[PDB]
Amino acid sequence: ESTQVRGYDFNRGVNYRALLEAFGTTGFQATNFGRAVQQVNAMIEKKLEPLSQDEDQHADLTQSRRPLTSCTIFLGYTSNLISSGIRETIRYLVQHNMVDVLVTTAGGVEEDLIKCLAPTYLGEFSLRGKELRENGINRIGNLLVPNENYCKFEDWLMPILDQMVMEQNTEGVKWTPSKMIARLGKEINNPESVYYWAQKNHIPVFSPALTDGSLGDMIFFHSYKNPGLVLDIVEDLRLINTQAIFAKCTGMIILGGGVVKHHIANANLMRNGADYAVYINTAQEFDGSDSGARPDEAVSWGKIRVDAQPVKVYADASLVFPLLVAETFAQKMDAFM
Amino acid sequence: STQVRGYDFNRGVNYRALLEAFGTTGFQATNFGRAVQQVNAMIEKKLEPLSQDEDQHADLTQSRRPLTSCTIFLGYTSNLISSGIRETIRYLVQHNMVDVLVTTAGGVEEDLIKCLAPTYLGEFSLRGKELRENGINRIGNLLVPNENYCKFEDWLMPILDQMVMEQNTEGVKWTPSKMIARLGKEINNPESVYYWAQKNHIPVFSPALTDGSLGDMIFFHSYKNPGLVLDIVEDLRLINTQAIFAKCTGMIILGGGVVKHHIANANLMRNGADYAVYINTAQEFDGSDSGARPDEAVSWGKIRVDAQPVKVYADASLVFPLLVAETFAQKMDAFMH
Amino acid sequence: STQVRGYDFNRGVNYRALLEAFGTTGFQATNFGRAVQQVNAMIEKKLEPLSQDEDQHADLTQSRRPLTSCTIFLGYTSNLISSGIRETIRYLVQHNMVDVLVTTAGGVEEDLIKCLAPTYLGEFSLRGKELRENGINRIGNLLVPNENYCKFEDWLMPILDQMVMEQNTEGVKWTPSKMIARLGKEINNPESVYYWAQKNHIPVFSPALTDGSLGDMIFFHSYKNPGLVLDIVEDLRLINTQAIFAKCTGMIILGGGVVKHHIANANLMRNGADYAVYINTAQEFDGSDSGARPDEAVSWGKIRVDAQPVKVYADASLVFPLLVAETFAQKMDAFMH
Amino acid sequence: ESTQVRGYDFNRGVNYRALLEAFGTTGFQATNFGRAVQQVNAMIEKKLEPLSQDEDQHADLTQSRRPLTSCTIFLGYTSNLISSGIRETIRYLVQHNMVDVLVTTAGGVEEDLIKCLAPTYLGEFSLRGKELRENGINRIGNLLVPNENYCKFEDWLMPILDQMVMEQNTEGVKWTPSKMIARLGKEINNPESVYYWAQKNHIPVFSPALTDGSLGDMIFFHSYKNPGLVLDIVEDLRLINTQAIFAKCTGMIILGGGVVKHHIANANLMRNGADYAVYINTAQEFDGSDSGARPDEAVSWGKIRVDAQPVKVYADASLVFPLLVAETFAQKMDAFM
Repeated sequence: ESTQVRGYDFNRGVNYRALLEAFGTTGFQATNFGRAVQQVNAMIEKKLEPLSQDEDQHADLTQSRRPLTSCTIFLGYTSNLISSGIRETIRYLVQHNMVDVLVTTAGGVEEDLIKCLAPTYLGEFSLRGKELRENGINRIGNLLVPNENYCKFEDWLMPILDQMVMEQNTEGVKWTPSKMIARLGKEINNPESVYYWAQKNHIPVFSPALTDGSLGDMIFFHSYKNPGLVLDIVEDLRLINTQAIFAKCTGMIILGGGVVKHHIANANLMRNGADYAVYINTAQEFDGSDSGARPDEAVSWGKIRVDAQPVKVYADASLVFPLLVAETFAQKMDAFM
Repeated sequence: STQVRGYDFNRGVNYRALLEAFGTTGFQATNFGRAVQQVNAMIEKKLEPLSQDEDQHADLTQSRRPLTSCTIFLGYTSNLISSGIRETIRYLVQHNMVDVLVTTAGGVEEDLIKCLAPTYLGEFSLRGKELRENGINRIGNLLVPNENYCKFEDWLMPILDQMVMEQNTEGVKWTPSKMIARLGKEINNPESVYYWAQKNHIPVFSPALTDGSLGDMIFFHSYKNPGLVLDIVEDLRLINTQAIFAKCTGMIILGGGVVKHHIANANLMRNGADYAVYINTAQEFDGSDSGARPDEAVSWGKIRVDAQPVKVYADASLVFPLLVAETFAQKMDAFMH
Repeated sequence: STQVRGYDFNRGVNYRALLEAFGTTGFQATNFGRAVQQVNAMIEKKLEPLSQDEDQHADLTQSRRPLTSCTIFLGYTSNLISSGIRETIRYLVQHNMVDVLVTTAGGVEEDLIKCLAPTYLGEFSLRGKELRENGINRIGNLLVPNENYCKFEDWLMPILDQMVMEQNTEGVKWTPSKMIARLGKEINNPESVYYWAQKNHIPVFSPALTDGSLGDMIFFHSYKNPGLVLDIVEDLRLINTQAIFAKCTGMIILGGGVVKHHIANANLMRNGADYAVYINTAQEFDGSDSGARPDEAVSWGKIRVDAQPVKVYADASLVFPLLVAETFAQKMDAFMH
Repeated sequence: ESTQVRGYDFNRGVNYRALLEAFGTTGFQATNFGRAVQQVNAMIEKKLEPLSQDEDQHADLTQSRRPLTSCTIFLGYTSNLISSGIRETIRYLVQHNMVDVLVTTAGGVEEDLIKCLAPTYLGEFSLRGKELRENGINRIGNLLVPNENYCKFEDWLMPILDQMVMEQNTEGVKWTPSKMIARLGKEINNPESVYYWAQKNHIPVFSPALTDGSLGDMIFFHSYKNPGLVLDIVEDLRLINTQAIFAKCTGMIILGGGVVKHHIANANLMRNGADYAVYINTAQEFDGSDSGARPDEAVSWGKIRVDAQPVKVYADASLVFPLLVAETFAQKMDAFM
């Protein structure tokens, strides 16, 4: 039962599918990439298995309109990836109903909406903050966002916050982050937006610290003009946890660390663990942080089943997530239509 | 022009002189020395008296806590509360040396649970399957038995019953910071960070408080005693007002994620912190907020252009007790009376 | 001003377009795109003809290898030769696409041994005790049986006997580069990097060649057949002359340590490389040469001030086959005839 | 058999010895630091055990004048640490004959000598290479070295290289790196120098790629004025390996990665493994590099005994090595005099 190390032979010419396939026998993180392709393809193939359970009960127990499949896939990603071109990548998966639950941080919501109003630009990591600040330019890694983008966001968002307060106070709406994100996706009304497609396809988005970013800034300023908006995080905890509890199987695809990683993993502890899991991040374990914990720490908690074969790829997801999608979801497009 | 020179142990082991020599040793030892200077600048500023004019503006908050000349925000990730840095943080809070805490849910939880049962030393390499089979959970190279959370459940559930009763019959509008104050009062134990925080009127912000064991318990509680609301909007106003009406601010941030961003974003509301120290092991190259250098925050206005912030690239379990030894602990008499 | 935009999989899986889209995706995907541009600039320069004047100066070396308009230095660490990147490197060397190799001792050794027996896939977490008890050596997530080195001993010892004989009776003055050429000729196998390097007159520098299995064998051999000398001074002249008399130079450096420094230092002798790509996962914060950004080398004169060098922060087992696919492999016809 | 997590209580005041002792129960890398203190103290205590073996045989078999002790300690460190203030730290250990073998890279030799002629200065990592180069300033991390330092080095070194060539050609001297380093230490004749003390105390220094740096540049330029110097690496392989083979016990203290780490570890494979080992570095395992390999990879090779209890501290050695020395060697100063 032994596989030999061998890399792609460019004497064959350039066949990119064969080149990507060769990662599996190349070693180090290339091999982990091949293992991740296999784990995600196992999630997809399980998802496509037919099932025959009670539609109305499920909906009652989860308080969700989304129909159950044979594998509930949780996709988590940090804010920076929505500032990156991986935004397109994630939007594709959600547009085609390929995942079931989204978890991201506040920036990961608002920068998708802002990109429908104005673009993000390429820059460099080493650009100095004094000069950028003096020019009204904000840096995100090697990306750049002008202050004017947030001005356009403000103008777009304040009338929606007005309606939200009115609906809460006179139509009994109890706002949560996931409910707000669904509404913003409907309002942005733009097929380039992740959250437009999420609400159209009844994919919920959880973001328990939704106030930590520009949407927070705007909610804050808005509240001195139109007081009273409340965002409850308790009901959203019930919604995410019941997505895990009532699943047939679950898979986790987690890009980055922080709350998005922990929140997906903790939901899956409710069912004594995910059946499949892929982490892609650059965090290291040695400082004891949750972000840097290997999948095998999650096993000790019951967040990943002891019989699962989870995979971590240690790499920037801007490089590896498009390749992963290319070899997995994008190959199964036939079945998602 | 300062020359590189390390401590000369031919002098013997003079600990203070050895620590002072980090400044001229280079690499992260020099950044450690710069961090000592930055924190001592925050303390020196904090102990200036407020002028009449400054006192007027600073008094503009409804906070019970007396205002000082430098409001210090201390942020830390959950793993650090599982570590012995819990004692370091507790000491600072106990003696009113910082003014605002920001942490994640684990960072609240695990302080309270340590008053019920201890955390143990283990190894990073322990395998999740065998740990899970023995009911032992791993946090880096630390270990918490399942039983710890059983005791937490027994302790917490009667409090949740009281909180719901107070909500529904006494008009209480819970937020994360108000719950954390109450949990600190209930734990009633001088070893607890949150006990001292509520005693000293130090607010604790944790916008994703539902992401861990507290969340598990609220979740199960919601089925027997439904309706608890935790609003994050009111807490956003509260943390942002702490920054807006400060005479000066300092940020001391251990780790990344929400704690780092939430503190920094609040300080953007005053066009930047005056002083800032980051201690973490995250790298910038993947674009993550966690790995962003202080100079990225300058571009946003989260750190003032004329500030001299510092990042120490190191595990805070090593650096933070040394930093406190060289700064706050040296001025303890000033924080007493 | 280039806008951020990721590949849109609604277009289908067009691999070339997906790779081209890394440039506008951000973070390290953008650095990957910049690295493709840098390497293609080296190749475009290499394929310019030499003017009369340039030909005159470049001809000033005693190298059998025809001079070109860009001398490309390729450096890589030993682990990459244990990986399937050995095939990638072999292809470039086979088709004369680079001009100078620099590696460590393992980087020589393990190429030769792979012609005698394979390397296998394993896992990073396998425990050393059980591996040692089974005579299995671990390299990251790769595995080499002890037997591999027995075969290497049987192969190498008769060659060492001949080298000593040629030293003592034919005046040969061995250096690392001369031994590596001889080992490549002896292995006589088209799967070997060093076979093709000596066939194509590509010198290989490895100033610490005694640091691994070759060293073990020289050591034991020294007791039966004493006196072998390996001079590193002559090799220093040889590598430095490759830089000094180049029309232009490019550096492609995979990993850190001696391979990175030795290539960069040689190029200081011409006041800097014209083009440079680093691929590695080292961080700058500990001051290590391995983690130093290209811009540190600019301060020394190792990279020209007007160059646009690039570092991709990633495991080269993922990135380097993609880089070659987008650069050298696209111009293969130009390197043939 | 369980130890509870507890940090230092600053309500005790500031006792730095107690603070450092508390690292052991603080967790994460603080705990690994405590384990490293224990491993190095075990090396020292073993070294001090008396022994009673044949003095003349030992010297014959090792071709060394250094007397055997009960534990042979190998100390390795990368170049950057000699540019840092850790130079003083290492010099102290060698001055007092506390370690037995030194391994470093070329920069780690020459920058100790240059510091006896002119100092290294503090700077910042972010200083731009163009401006530094235009001012004749070279950057090493956040340290700075003027070009003039290398001019002074040249003037000092060229007459010594003259004598070395003369002694080789007319007194039969066969130069190796360790023999050259001993001579340079004798010539520098300055008690601030590591290598002055090493040669005085008959501590050999191995550096198989000694030509990779400024000493190489100078040897290179010198050879066009005074040709013929040869530096053999084979005889130095015999000297380092016999230090391991004939030891009673061995310990490895390795700061950084690269050749210094591999070369010490490979020598100890000759005796089927070191009895004690401490690594301090910031390299990560996931790219398969030797630098980032955990001690447990070395166990699979036989480089560390299966019954050893090695320790890696993941941290910048500029921070932790002075603390480690303070708690170990500097406490045992009594016995080394």
